Amino acid sequence: DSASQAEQFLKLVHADKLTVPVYAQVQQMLAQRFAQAKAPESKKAVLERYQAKANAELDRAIGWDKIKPELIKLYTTNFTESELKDLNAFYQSPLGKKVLEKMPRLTAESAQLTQAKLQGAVEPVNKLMADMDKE
Amino acid sequence: DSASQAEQFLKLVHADKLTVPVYAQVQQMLAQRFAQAKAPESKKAVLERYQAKANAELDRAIGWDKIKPELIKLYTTNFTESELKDLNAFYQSPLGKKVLEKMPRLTAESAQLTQAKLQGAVEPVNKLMADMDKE
Ligand SMILES: [Cl-]
Repeated sequence: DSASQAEQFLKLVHADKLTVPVYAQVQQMLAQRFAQAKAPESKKAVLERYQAKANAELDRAIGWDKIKPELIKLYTTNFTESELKDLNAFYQSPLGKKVLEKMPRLTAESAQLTQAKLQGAVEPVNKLMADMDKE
Repeated sequence: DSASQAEQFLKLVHADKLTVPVYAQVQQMLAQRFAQAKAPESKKAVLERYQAKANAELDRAIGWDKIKPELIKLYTTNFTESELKDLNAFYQSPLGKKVLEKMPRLTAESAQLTQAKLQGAVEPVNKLMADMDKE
């Protein structure tokens, strides 16, 4: 009931994409062990075969069908139904989507920036750290 | 005025506190350097008199007033006034404040749940990679 609300939520925020980075890392991991050994391109089809079987393997451990149920429980346990309705109402919005798509880049744009400002303080700190040592 | 919307936004999302880890952290390596040498208990003052220095050192580089400006710009850059009205309408709500408090634990729990389920495929994948060498 609200569980069909928690579904909605997980669809809407594209929770199933959460594994994308790991699938892709296991693709690379194979490409690695291919480029590592003899690399005859005429044998790309062997890289492709082992890159397909890993997928099925991963779908097995952490496929979205394996994950979803556990995720729903987490949201129901934590949000009321009315509470989920509004998250859906928000995340259905045009603004819902813009946000859902920018926020990453846009907190990684502030992090990446606050990290870069920090840089003008690491030496003067090192100096204060050497100055304490003297006493 | 778009600007007082973004301002309001950052306040609501407590983006000012993003730096908390970076202050405590430096004040965490000093305690560590005040004890990388002989660690007395009447010389507590010298650690503290040198921690007031590395505080205003960061305030020069990563003080709030040193990000806020360059920060509000980004949000107004990437959102219209009306949209900030609505983020603000959201994060003002009691649901906004809750979310803004659970999401970390909550995103961290789902990763913890998936990675667990991941393990159940490290070997099955190991075997695959191996089987690709025997080729
Ligand atoms: Cl909590």
